[PDB]
Amino acid sequence: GEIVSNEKSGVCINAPAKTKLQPSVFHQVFEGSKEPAVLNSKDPRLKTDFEEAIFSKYTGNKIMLMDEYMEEAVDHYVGCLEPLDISVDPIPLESAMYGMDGLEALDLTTSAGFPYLLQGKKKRDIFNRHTRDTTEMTKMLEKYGVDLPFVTFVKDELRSKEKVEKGKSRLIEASSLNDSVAMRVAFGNLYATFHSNPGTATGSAVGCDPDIFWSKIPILLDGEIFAFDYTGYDASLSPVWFACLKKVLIKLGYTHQTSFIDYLCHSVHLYKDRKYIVNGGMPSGSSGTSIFNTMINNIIIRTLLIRVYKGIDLDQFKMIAYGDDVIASYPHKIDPALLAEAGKHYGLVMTPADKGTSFVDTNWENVTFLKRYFRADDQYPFLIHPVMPMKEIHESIRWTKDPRNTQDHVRSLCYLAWHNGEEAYNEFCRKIRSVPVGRALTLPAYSSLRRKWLDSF
Ligand SMILES: Nc1nc2c(ncn2[C@@H]2O[C@H](COP(=O)(O)OP(=O)(O)OP(=O)(O)O)[C@@H](O)[C@H]2O)c(=O)[nH]1
Repeated sequence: GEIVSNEKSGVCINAPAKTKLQPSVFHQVFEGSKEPAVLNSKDPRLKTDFEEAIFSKYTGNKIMLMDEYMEEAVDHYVGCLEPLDISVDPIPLESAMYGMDGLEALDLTTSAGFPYLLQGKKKRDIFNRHTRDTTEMTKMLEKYGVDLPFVTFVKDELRSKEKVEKGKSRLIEASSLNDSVAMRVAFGNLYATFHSNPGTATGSAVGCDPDIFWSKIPILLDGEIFAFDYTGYDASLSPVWFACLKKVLIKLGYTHQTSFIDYLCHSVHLYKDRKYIVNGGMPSGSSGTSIFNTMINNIIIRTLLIRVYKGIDLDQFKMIAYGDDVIASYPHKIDPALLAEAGKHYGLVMTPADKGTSFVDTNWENVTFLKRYFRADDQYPFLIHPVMPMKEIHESIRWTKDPRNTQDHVRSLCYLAWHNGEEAYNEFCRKIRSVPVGRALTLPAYSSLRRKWLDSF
């Protein structure tokens, strides 16, 4: 990803200077070091230029036409997807807006994007989940069209003290409501297929249920495990990776809808009173960002494997990925340090899994996926617990954007926490009930959460 242009947009995007994250009632109870991310360049916590930091993710492009490894990697991934029988047909407008089998309704809580945010117009002024009306969206598609700019927001989230000082805040590139809906029309059936088929054919975990799907993961990835980290994955994508993705879509039957992939690769963005064009890089908050980044990751690993290892047999290779996060398997040991050496040739920055200093071996006890660990059950060791560290749950419970939502928040964290055991769950359930706001909530018991968990298999 490279910013090839920066011009005067003609409009102004005014984002708020103050974060919505306020310390919660549990700010003192539990310990934590994360603070709200830097949103403006005048934040006293800064220790370097804000706009230099947030845009430095664009490290440049490796301009190249698809090499032979990419072509073979593309074919193999197409071969894995062939039995899924993906329909390139478009889904009706009502389903793209309000949902169908395997596709949740479009999220109404986020920005409608350009130009609606400049008109005091929100998604609920066009969308109406109760009536499921489409006439307003049809008129809006007719009036403002497609291939509209993205709106760059600083992501208002918790970050480490280190990333607060270095200004490493993340960005949301919010698609126009027109382009999200139109893209969901073009690729909706593919989204549904992926969401309903997490595994090693899709190589995807998007739309999965960790409670259910964690047990299938070690069965699918039944060989020598390896994993690694990406630094700035989305923005590091060169256009050639978008070309591979296009060739995958073409082999599945897509024709005119590959234009949406061009729309993500060569993208227009609005930030403040600026209008900048990025050559390459995946936008953060486009519809289908997760899946297309997941499909591109399938192409990347395969490409690197063929390039590094001489007589690799991709039909013995298996992987599951969610955006940049990937867990992979091969019968013989694969060293990610050698793969990273090849990924730098393509502009990819691959580093040891989970911020480690060294490249050490990956096993079913240290490996994580979607921040969660793998721990088998004691009574049913064939059932694998997805274990979110209590650390992440403490960092999260300590802040809130809406103290009215404390109940939903805490119980959401209870669905994640009880996988750490009876000891951790009740310690965390006891510390919550240690303040007046706590015991007023409804906290499920360890035995009850377990009851529904095992009833699902
Ligand atoms: N910018 C952005 N990235 C997102 C978002 N959601 C998921 N991501 C992914 O998360 C990655 C950003 O992770 P960071 O917190 O910046 O960490 P990092 O890029 O791996 O950098 P290091 O942690 O130092 O290695 C991006 O590469 C995206 O692929 C989002 O809303 N905005």
